[PDB]
Amino acid sequence: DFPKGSEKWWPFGYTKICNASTVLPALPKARLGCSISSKLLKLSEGTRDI
Repeated sequence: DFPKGSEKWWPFGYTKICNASTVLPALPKARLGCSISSKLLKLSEGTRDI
């Protein structure tokens, strides 16, 4: 929640914490990646090397 005194936010986020007048909590960084799916991964026991 915004503290009582003011409700203000940046329409496209922000990258620095200390700005012209105040200090904001950091935003989490973007989650990027991918995944692979195939039948060779059906492995139930023993030593497995992929």
